[PDB]
Amino acid sequence: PAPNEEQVTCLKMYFGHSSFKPVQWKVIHSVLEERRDNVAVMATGYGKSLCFQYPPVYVGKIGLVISPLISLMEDQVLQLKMSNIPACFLGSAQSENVLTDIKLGKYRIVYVTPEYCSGNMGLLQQLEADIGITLIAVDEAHCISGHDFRDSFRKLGSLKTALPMVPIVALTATASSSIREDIVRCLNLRNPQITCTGFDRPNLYLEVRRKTGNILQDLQPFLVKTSSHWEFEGPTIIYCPSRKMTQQVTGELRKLNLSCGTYHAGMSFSTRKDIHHRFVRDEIQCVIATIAFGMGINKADIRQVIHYGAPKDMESYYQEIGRAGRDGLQSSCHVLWAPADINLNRHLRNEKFRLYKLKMMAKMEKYLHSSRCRRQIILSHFEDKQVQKASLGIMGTEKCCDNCRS
Ligand SMILES: Nc1ncnc2c1ncn2[C@@H]1O[C@H](COP(=O)(O)OP(=O)(O)OP(O)(O)=S)[C@@H](O)[C@H]1O
Ligand SMILES: Fc1ccc(Cn2cnc3ccccc32)cc1
Ligand SMILES: [Mg+2]
Ligand SMILES: [Zn+2]
Repeated sequence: PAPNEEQVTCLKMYFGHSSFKPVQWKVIHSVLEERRDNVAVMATGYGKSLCFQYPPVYVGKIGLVISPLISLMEDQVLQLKMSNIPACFLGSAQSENVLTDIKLGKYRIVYVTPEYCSGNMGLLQQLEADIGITLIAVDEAHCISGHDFRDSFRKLGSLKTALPMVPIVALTATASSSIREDIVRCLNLRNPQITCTGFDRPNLYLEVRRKTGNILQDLQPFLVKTSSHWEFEGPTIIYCPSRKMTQQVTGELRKLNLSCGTYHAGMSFSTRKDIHHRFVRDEIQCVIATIAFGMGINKADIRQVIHYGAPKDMESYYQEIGRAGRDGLQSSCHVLWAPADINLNRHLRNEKFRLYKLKMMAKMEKYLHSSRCRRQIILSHFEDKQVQKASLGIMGTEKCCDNCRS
């Protein structure tokens, strides 16, 4: 099947896009016409959000979005309103006036937490009967299972029973052929369409280097002197394994009067939002951050990602380097590591998760020591069968990785 004129005019008018990506249309058609439950594993930057934002905008109904990343949900609600798409966050602290506007059908996309959703199942059935619920989205779906687990998700299996004619579309960036199964069981999904995309980001050069023991010695090669001032080549994210390491790296970089901000769960949500927004507005050139639950760094032109210390697992590496080069322009992702890092990772839920993570960590140590193409290694772990001409054209060249360089 193919999109009709009204479909393409809606996508361009409200989202600014000329065409639907292949798996984006496989999910949208399935929800819009077949009303079927969906599981979609798409690459970092592909555009999973359109799969849940577009269908309610086209039919003029309501979409229920469940997402853990509070800060970027606030960015998306503000983003939707700016694109003339009425959207809001529905919670217990929301006004009576905004809640009556939802009951009237004046809001296309409504964002809720798992707790609110379970505690207000009667409102959901009232919205379904009176207005109609196009779909119920579970963003970062790999959490109900896996390299990350959240038990708040478990109380969402009661949604299918209450709303059997409403499709649940669970979207994620990291989920293997076994991960998508336990999501179907915990959500009680009925014969869902299981879709996968290619996993390459060909505009991301890859390099692995050994740590010298001195922070400024390790990071100085990434810095350029512009007038008489030291700075990065462009917007940069430095990922650190601990909140303490984030503080030490920021401390050393501030001796060079570098424009940067730190980002960790030790800071309040308010201080975090400020740093993220200063990074997006290009007021800060570098963010030194830790990968911890509920956090995210969304920017379209990140030119460098530095992992200061060995990454946790292959899912962590993929999910973290995918923040670079969303504009399609040349970017770099460097790992600075030491064997002491991997031993620390060995110590820091279910036994299946532990075995899966330990397998990806042994793969991680192999990846770091390896003399083969970094790009060839990464795509084999996810058994990627959509490794296209664009990827093959970059492999074996200077722009691919450090091991492809002469
Ligand atoms: N059909 C499309 N045509 C062109 N650009 C698109 C299309 N769909 C999505 N995009 C763009 O792709 C980018 C995707 O950004 P995000 O929505 O953050 O991606 P994502 O896959 O949800 O990744 P994260 O890492 O989870 S935030 C945005 O610039 C979108 O506007
Ligand atoms: F380096 C790696 C690259 C991919 C995976 C497997 N994987 C993880 N998340 C995925 C999302 C979509 C498709 C596959 C995926 C493992 C290691
Ligand atoms: Mg997403
Ligand atoms: Zn290579």
